[PDB]
Amino acid sequence: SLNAKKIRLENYAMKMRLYPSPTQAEQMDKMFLALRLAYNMTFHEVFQQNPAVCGDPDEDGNVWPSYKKMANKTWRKALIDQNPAIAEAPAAAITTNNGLFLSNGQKAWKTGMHNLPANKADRKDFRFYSLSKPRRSFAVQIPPDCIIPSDTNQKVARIKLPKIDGAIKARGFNRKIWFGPDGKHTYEEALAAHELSNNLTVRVSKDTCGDYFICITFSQGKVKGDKPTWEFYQEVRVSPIPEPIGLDVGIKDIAILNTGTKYENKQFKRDRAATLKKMSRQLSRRWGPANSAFRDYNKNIRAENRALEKAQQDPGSSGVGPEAPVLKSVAQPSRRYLTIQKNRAKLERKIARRRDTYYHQVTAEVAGKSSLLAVETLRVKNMLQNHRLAFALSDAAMSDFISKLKYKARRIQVPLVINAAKNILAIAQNM
DNA sequence: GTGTTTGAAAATCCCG
DNA sequence: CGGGATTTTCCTCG
RNA sequence: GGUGGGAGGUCUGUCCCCACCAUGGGGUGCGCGCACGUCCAAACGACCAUAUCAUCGUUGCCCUGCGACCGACGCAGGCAUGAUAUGUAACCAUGCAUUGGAAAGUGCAUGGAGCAGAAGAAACACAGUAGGAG
Repeated sequence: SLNAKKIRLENYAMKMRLYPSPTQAEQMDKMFLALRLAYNMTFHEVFQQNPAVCGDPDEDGNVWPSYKKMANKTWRKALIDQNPAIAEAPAAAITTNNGLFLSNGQKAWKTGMHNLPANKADRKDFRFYSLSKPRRSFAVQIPPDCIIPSDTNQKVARIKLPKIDGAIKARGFNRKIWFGPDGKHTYEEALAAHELSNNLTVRVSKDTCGDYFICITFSQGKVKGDKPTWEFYQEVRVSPIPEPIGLDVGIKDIAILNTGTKYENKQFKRDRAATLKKMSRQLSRRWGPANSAFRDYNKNIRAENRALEKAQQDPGSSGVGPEAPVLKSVAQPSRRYLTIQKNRAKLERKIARRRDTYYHQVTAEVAGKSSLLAVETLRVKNMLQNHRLAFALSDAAMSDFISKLKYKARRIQVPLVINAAKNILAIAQNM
């Protein structure tokens, strides 16, 4: 009767929220800045055909950036020689297989630039790290002993991060996953019995709003024979008697089930669209960015600053005191702009969070009841041909819905492929 | 939106 | 001053 | 009684707290009152204070007056609207410094955080939010 079922998992990522002291948050911010500086400097040196960053030339002269020269200690030593602020980040966040270069840079150069040599690709198309896409993440390796769940509370744990002392407090410890040969151990029981990986990857991320999250990735090592190197389970709830379900997507409903139940697509954007438009037109007039009277002002004053520096340097010879080059500042957004910016970010975060949780609820309720799903297509680009759904689908981001259905129908191993829904289910059964 | 991934073991550095 | 904490090193990239 | 929100990992209601609207109208039943259920009325990312400004009749009115034309115009004014900045916000307990004879705040270190029902795979990369430079 709707009993929870423990099933084996190949990968997992506990998403908790850190509650660090201001010093701890400052240190992690410095670590993020160090990572972004490393990325930017390395991927500016990649375009110069530097042998220390770029690999061995081919017989034609084609040179690719070999990342082994980026994970070696010599490159990091040279980097920390060039600037000291890069040393404020752990070398594991850079030199490891889940670090800055071997994981992020490799994917960036294999997807964004389509895997092309630095002598045949431009700089404008490559995406750096800046205010538009800041590096709010670092991945390090910590043993399980650095994760000590609090005994009193079922959802509180203390996390110690490298270069930070204080054992940052964490909330959101999912106790619905069990470790061990058959998932009969808690976290402490598995750690004390030596059934956890001696090195575990954790990602510390800072979202758009001021907040911190941690992702403790649990991954089985090898797949030799049939026994995983590290075994962890998770209890999920399934309907006592599952029945085949044909899924049809309508206009006013996010999903229609052949059984009869319905879920009305809340579509939280429009219900909050007035507030979003009000805030947008608000900060469009404030003294922060996205105003066209602050962007232009900052860009201009930067231009005259550069021109004055040039005129002071070469024409004046920079002897002792030539003229007086004014520096001042490069402008900063005001507090009244900042509060509305933070509130706006909080509000899209709330909308996205509401949509994510609603889609999780719908997918969990439908996956357990269904033994064989009958969705039309895996891609939303194949359902906009009629264009009728476009108005609703503009806010109804069904990419997340499709992904959630995909990885919630596979853990129970449910295969994936009202009158219309019944016809679709019948066709799927026939095929 | 669409696609792809997810450590383990030594060599070296440093505070009660 | 020596065990533990941090740094490195592994492998494949046109 | 409603609306919006701040912290308790996420969603709904409740718990604690912050800022606002209502104490209205109507269509019908019963004996001016009670109203079975509603529909409209608001309140939508704070509120107060401080300066510095709307501008093509604006930013509405008072026209506070003045002047000329034949209801309309200009000049010198005032409030209220709106809109940009400075100080100021949102659960509980302890310690320190500082304001306070107190009552109670300020800043720091922290420490703790539900209740009922659902769930909880995260990150990165690329057409974009358009920029950042090395």
